[PDB]
Amino acid sequence: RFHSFSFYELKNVTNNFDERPISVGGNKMGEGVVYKGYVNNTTVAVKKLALKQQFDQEIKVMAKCQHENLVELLGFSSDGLCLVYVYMPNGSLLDRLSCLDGTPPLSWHMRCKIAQGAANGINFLHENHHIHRDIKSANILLDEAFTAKISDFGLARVMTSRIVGTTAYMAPEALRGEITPKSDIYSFGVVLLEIITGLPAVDEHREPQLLLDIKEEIEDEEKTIEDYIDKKMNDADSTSVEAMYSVASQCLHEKKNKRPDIKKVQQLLQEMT
Ligand SMILES: CN(C)[C@H]1CC[C@H](Nc2ncnc3sc4c(c23)CCC4)CC1
Repeated sequence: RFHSFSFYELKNVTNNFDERPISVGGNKMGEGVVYKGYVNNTTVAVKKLALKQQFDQEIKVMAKCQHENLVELLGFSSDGLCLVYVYMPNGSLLDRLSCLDGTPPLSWHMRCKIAQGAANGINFLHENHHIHRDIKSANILLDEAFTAKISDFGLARVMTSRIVGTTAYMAPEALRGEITPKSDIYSFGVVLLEIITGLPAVDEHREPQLLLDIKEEIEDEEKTIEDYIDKKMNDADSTSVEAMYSVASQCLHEKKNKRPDIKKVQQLLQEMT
Protein backbone atom coordinates (compact mmCIF):
# COMPACT_ATOMS: atom_id res chain seq x y z
CA ARG A 1 0.00 0.00 0.00
CA PHE A 2 1.69 3.26 1.26
CA HIS A 3 4.92 3.83 3.24
CA SER A 4 4.51 4.51 6.98
CA PHE A 5 6.86 7.41 7.86
CA SER A 6 7.78 8.47 11.40
CA PHE A 7 7.43 12.25 12.05
CA TYR A 8 11.25 12.51 12.68
CA GLU A 9 11.98 11.23 9.10
CA LEU A 10 9.78 13.95 7.51
CA LYS A 11 11.21 16.57 9.93
CA ASN A 12 14.78 15.90 8.59
CA VAL A 13 14.01 15.46 4.82
CA THR A 14 12.20 18.89 4.83
CA ASN A 15 15.28 20.48 6.60
CA ASN A 16 13.29 20.83 9.92
CA PHE A 17 10.13 22.04 8.02
CA ASP A 18 12.05 25.06 6.57
CA GLU A 19 9.19 27.62 6.19
CA ARG A 20 11.35 29.85 3.88
CA PRO A 21 10.39 29.66 0.13
CA ILE A 22 12.36 27.43 -2.34
CA SER A 23 13.77 30.61 -4.06
CA VAL A 24 15.48 31.76 -0.78
CA GLY A 25 16.92 28.23 -0.16
CA GLY A 26 14.07 26.96 2.04
CA ASN A 27 11.62 24.07 1.69
CA LYS A 28 8.24 25.76 1.28
CA MET A 29 6.32 25.18 -1.95
CA GLY A 30 3.32 26.96 -0.44
CA GLU A 31 0.02 26.59 1.53
CA GLY A 32 -1.82 22.79 5.65
CA VAL A 33 1.66 23.87 4.44
CA VAL A 34 3.41 21.99 1.56
CA TYR A 35 7.18 21.36 1.84
CA LYS A 36 9.70 19.98 -0.66
CA GLY A 37 11.53 16.90 0.67
CA TYR A 38 14.15 14.37 -0.48
CA VAL A 39 13.71 10.66 0.33
CA ASN A 40 15.91 7.92 -1.22
CA ASN A 41 17.12 10.09 -4.23
CA THR A 42 13.39 10.99 -4.89
CA THR A 43 11.89 14.53 -4.51
CA VAL A 44 8.66 14.54 -2.44
CA ALA A 45 5.86 16.91 -1.38
CA VAL A 46 5.14 16.73 2.33
CA LYS A 47 1.83 18.26 3.40
CA LYS A 48 1.89 19.00 7.13
CA LEU A 49 -1.80 19.28 8.12
CA ALA A 50 -2.77 22.39 10.16
CA LEU A 51 -8.65 17.63 9.92
CA LYS A 52 -8.19 13.93 10.92
CA GLN A 53 -11.26 12.86 8.84
CA GLN A 54 -9.79 14.63 5.76
CA PHE A 55 -6.44 12.77 6.45
CA ASP A 56 -8.29 9.38 6.62
CA GLN A 57 -10.48 10.18 3.53
CA GLU A 58 -7.38 11.20 1.48
CA ILE A 59 -5.63 7.84 2.33
CA LYS A 60 -8.88 5.84 1.60
CA VAL A 61 -9.49 7.48 -1.85
CA MET A 62 -5.73 7.33 -2.77
CA ALA A 63 -5.55 3.56 -1.99
CA LYS A 64 -8.56 2.93 -4.29
CA CYS A 65 -7.76 5.46 -7.08
CA GLN A 66 -4.41 5.25 -8.93
CA HIS A 67 -4.28 7.02 -12.34
CA GLU A 68 -1.94 9.05 -14.67
CA ASN A 69 -4.04 12.19 -14.02
CA LEU A 70 -4.30 11.85 -10.23
CA VAL A 71 -1.56 12.97 -7.81
CA GLU A 72 0.13 9.88 -6.29
CA LEU A 73 0.37 9.37 -2.51
CA LEU A 74 3.67 7.71 -1.46
CA GLY A 75 3.07 7.63 2.30
CA PHE A 76 1.91 9.25 5.56
CA SER A 77 2.82 10.12 9.19
CA SER A 78 0.46 10.12 12.23
CA ASP A 79 2.88 9.56 15.20
CA GLY A 80 2.85 12.59 17.53
CA LEU A 81 -0.44 14.66 10.55
CA CYS A 82 1.63 14.41 7.35
CA LEU A 83 0.87 13.19 3.83
CA VAL A 84 3.73 12.38 1.42
CA TYR A 85 3.14 12.69 -2.33
CA VAL A 86 5.07 12.51 -5.63
CA TYR A 87 6.37 16.11 -6.05
CA MET A 88 4.77 18.29 -8.77
CA PRO A 89 7.56 20.66 -9.93
CA ASN A 90 5.27 22.98 -11.90
CA GLY A 91 2.83 23.70 -9.06
CA SER A 92 -0.84 24.35 -9.70
CA LEU A 93 -2.73 25.34 -12.88
CA LEU A 94 -4.00 28.49 -11.02
CA ASP A 95 -0.36 29.65 -10.47
CA ARG A 96 0.67 28.87 -14.06
CA LEU A 97 -2.37 30.71 -15.52
CA SER A 98 -1.47 33.76 -13.40
CA CYS A 99 2.29 33.39 -14.33
CA LEU A 100 3.18 33.43 -10.61
CA ASP A 101 6.91 33.98 -9.79
CA GLY A 102 7.80 34.91 -13.43
CA THR A 103 6.82 31.63 -15.13
CA PRO A 104 6.09 32.00 -18.91
CA PRO A 105 2.39 31.90 -20.03
CA LEU A 106 1.06 28.45 -20.97
CA SER A 107 0.56 28.05 -24.75
CA TRP A 108 -2.83 26.99 -26.22
CA HIS A 109 -1.28 23.57 -27.12
CA MET A 110 -0.24 23.03 -23.42
CA ARG A 111 -3.65 24.29 -22.20
CA CYS A 112 -5.50 21.70 -24.44
CA LYS A 113 -3.36 18.84 -23.07
CA ILE A 114 -3.99 20.08 -19.46
CA ALA A 115 -7.81 20.26 -20.02
CA GLN A 116 -7.78 16.70 -21.49
CA GLY A 117 -5.61 15.39 -18.66
CA ALA A 118 -7.80 16.98 -15.95
CA ALA A 119 -10.97 15.50 -17.61
CA ASN A 120 -9.30 12.02 -17.71
CA GLY A 121 -8.60 12.37 -13.96
CA ILE A 122 -12.20 13.35 -13.08
CA ASN A 123 -13.46 10.49 -15.34
CA PHE A 124 -11.44 7.94 -13.36
CA LEU A 125 -12.82 9.33 -10.04
CA HIS A 126 -16.44 9.16 -11.30
CA GLU A 127 -15.93 5.60 -12.75
CA ASN A 128 -14.72 4.61 -9.22
CA HIS A 129 -17.93 6.23 -7.77
CA HIS A 130 -16.11 9.19 -6.14
CA ILE A 131 -17.19 12.84 -6.10
CA HIS A 132 -14.26 15.26 -5.69
CA ARG A 133 -16.36 18.18 -4.22
CA ASP A 134 -13.56 20.79 -4.71
CA ILE A 135 -12.62 20.87 -8.41
CA LYS A 136 -10.67 24.07 -9.13
CA SER A 137 -7.42 25.21 -10.86
CA ALA A 138 -5.59 25.29 -7.43
CA ASN A 139 -6.40 21.52 -7.15
CA ILE A 140 -4.98 20.69 -10.61
CA LEU A 141 -1.25 20.09 -10.28
CA LEU A 142 1.43 20.00 -12.99
CA ASP A 143 4.29 17.47 -13.18
CA GLU A 144 7.71 17.73 -14.90
CA ALA A 145 5.97 17.35 -18.37
CA PHE A 146 3.02 19.68 -17.42
CA THR A 147 0.69 16.62 -17.20
CA ALA A 148 -2.47 17.55 -15.20
CA LYS A 149 -2.86 15.77 -11.82
CA ILE A 150 -6.09 16.26 -9.78
CA SER A 151 -5.31 16.74 -6.07
CA ASP A 152 -6.97 17.15 -2.63
CA PHE A 153 -9.29 14.19 -1.99
CA GLY A 154 -9.83 15.26 1.65
CA LEU A 155 -13.49 16.31 0.94
CA ALA A 156 -14.13 13.41 -1.58
CA ARG A 157 -17.31 11.30 -1.21
CA VAL A 158 -27.50 12.89 -1.22
CA MET A 159 -27.63 15.91 1.17
CA THR A 160 -25.24 17.46 3.73
CA SER A 161 -25.50 19.88 6.70
CA ARG A 162 -21.83 20.97 6.19
CA ILE A 163 -21.52 22.84 2.85
CA VAL A 164 -17.83 22.61 1.75
CA GLY A 165 -15.94 23.78 -1.36
CA THR A 166 -14.88 26.97 -3.17
CA THR A 167 -17.87 29.38 -3.72
CA ALA A 168 -16.59 30.76 -7.11
CA TYR A 169 -16.45 27.18 -8.58
CA MET A 170 -19.48 25.57 -6.82
CA ALA A 171 -22.65 24.50 -8.65
CA PRO A 172 -25.99 26.06 -7.47
CA GLU A 173 -27.16 22.72 -5.95
CA ALA A 174 -23.73 22.25 -4.21
CA LEU A 175 -24.26 25.65 -2.47
CA ARG A 176 -27.73 24.22 -1.50
CA GLY A 177 -26.15 21.16 0.24
CA GLU A 178 -26.47 18.51 -2.43
CA ILE A 179 -23.72 15.97 -3.15
CA THR A 180 -23.70 14.85 -6.84
CA PRO A 181 -20.97 14.05 -9.47
CA LYS A 182 -22.77 16.66 -11.69
CA SER A 183 -21.45 19.39 -9.31
CA ASP A 184 -17.86 18.35 -10.30
CA ILE A 185 -18.88 18.87 -13.98
CA TYR A 186 -20.02 22.47 -13.22
CA SER A 187 -16.73 23.21 -11.35
CA PHE A 188 -14.71 21.78 -14.28
CA GLY A 189 -16.65 24.21 -16.53
CA VAL A 190 -15.28 27.13 -14.44
CA VAL A 191 -11.73 25.63 -14.80
CA LEU A 192 -12.17 25.49 -18.63
CA LEU A 193 -13.14 29.20 -18.59
CA GLU A 194 -9.98 29.94 -16.50
CA ILE A 195 -7.91 28.00 -19.12
CA ILE A 196 -9.42 30.00 -22.08
CA THR A 197 -9.33 33.44 -20.38
CA GLY A 198 -6.32 33.19 -18.04
CA LEU A 199 -8.63 34.99 -15.50
CA PRO A 200 -9.28 33.77 -11.91
CA ALA A 201 -12.79 32.42 -11.03
CA VAL A 202 -13.30 35.39 -8.61
CA ASP A 203 -11.76 38.89 -8.55
CA GLU A 204 -13.34 41.41 -6.13
CA HIS A 205 -11.78 44.39 -8.00
CA ARG A 206 -13.25 43.13 -11.37
CA GLU A 207 -16.54 43.67 -13.27
CA PRO A 208 -18.02 40.99 -13.29
CA GLN A 209 -16.52 39.62 -10.05
CA LEU A 210 -17.34 35.97 -10.94
CA LEU A 211 -15.97 34.31 -14.11
CA LEU A 212 -19.02 32.01 -14.68
CA ASP A 213 -21.02 35.23 -15.36
CA ILE A 214 -19.07 35.73 -18.69
CA LYS A 215 -21.22 32.84 -20.04
CA GLU A 216 -24.28 35.17 -19.59
CA GLU A 217 -22.53 38.09 -21.40
CA ILE A 218 -21.66 35.79 -24.37
CA GLU A 219 -25.21 34.27 -24.59
CA ASP A 220 -26.85 37.76 -24.33
CA GLU A 221 -24.52 38.80 -27.27
CA GLU A 222 -22.99 41.62 -25.05
CA LYS A 223 -19.53 40.06 -25.71
CA THR A 224 -17.94 37.08 -27.55
CA ILE A 225 -15.45 34.35 -26.46
CA GLU A 226 -12.85 36.17 -28.72
CA ASP A 227 -13.02 39.22 -26.35
CA TYR A 228 -12.19 36.95 -23.38
CA ILE A 229 -9.41 34.74 -24.96
CA ASP A 230 -6.20 35.06 -22.92
CA LYS A 231 -4.03 37.64 -24.81
CA LYS A 232 -0.94 35.97 -23.25
CA MET A 233 -1.13 33.24 -25.99
CA ASN A 234 0.18 33.42 -29.61
CA ASP A 235 -1.04 29.93 -30.79
CA ALA A 236 -4.80 29.98 -30.07
CA ASP A 237 -7.03 29.12 -33.08
CA SER A 238 -10.76 30.11 -33.21
CA THR A 239 -12.04 26.55 -33.91
CA SER A 240 -10.43 24.79 -30.90
CA VAL A 241 -11.12 27.79 -28.54
CA GLU A 242 -14.85 27.74 -29.54
CA ALA A 243 -14.79 23.93 -29.11
CA MET A 244 -13.42 24.25 -25.52
CA TYR A 245 -15.91 27.09 -24.78
CA SER A 246 -18.79 24.88 -26.04
CA VAL A 247 -17.73 22.17 -23.50
CA ALA A 248 -17.45 24.82 -20.72
CA SER A 249 -20.92 26.23 -21.64
CA GLN A 250 -22.46 22.71 -21.52
CA CYS A 251 -20.77 22.07 -18.11
CA LEU A 252 -22.12 25.36 -16.70
CA HIS A 253 -25.83 24.56 -17.22
CA GLU A 254 -27.75 25.66 -14.07
CA LYS A 255 -29.97 22.51 -14.28
CA LYS A 256 -27.68 19.58 -13.17
CA ASN A 257 -29.46 16.99 -15.42
CA LYS A 258 -28.79 19.08 -18.59
CA ARG A 259 -24.99 19.02 -17.92
CA PRO A 260 -22.99 16.35 -19.85
CA ASP A 261 -21.42 13.47 -17.93
CA ILE A 262 -17.60 13.37 -17.60
CA LYS A 263 -17.36 10.71 -20.40
CA LYS A 264 -19.04 13.17 -22.85
CA VAL A 265 -16.75 16.04 -21.59
CA GLN A 266 -13.70 13.76 -22.20
CA GLN A 267 -15.08 12.85 -25.70
CA LEU A 268 -15.63 16.52 -26.71
CA LEU A 269 -12.11 17.55 -25.50
CA GLN A 270 -10.46 14.74 -27.57
CA GLU A 271 -12.48 15.81 -30.70
CA MET A 272 -11.25 19.41 -30.10
CA THR A 273 -7.63 18.32 -30.90
C1 LIG B 1 0.32 28.65 -3.78
N1 LIG B 1 1.10 27.77 -4.67
C2 LIG B 1 2.55 28.09 -4.66
C3 LIG B 1 0.82 26.32 -4.42
C4 LIG B 1 1.40 25.79 -3.08
C5 LIG B 1 1.03 24.31 -2.87
C6 LIG B 1 1.47 23.45 -4.06
N2 LIG B 1 1.19 22.05 -3.78
C7 LIG B 1 1.96 21.01 -4.24
N3 LIG B 1 3.10 21.28 -4.89
C8 LIG B 1 3.82 20.26 -5.37
N4 LIG B 1 3.56 18.98 -5.28
C9 LIG B 1 2.40 18.72 -4.62
S1 LIG B 1 1.78 17.11 -4.39
C10 LIG B 1 0.43 17.74 -3.50
C11 LIG B 1 0.38 19.08 -3.42
C12 LIG B 1 1.55 19.67 -4.06
C13 LIG B 1 -0.85 19.49 -2.61
C14 LIG B 1 -1.69 18.20 -2.48
C15 LIG B 1 -0.78 17.02 -2.93
C16 LIG B 1 0.79 23.92 -5.37
C17 LIG B 1 1.14 25.40 -5.64
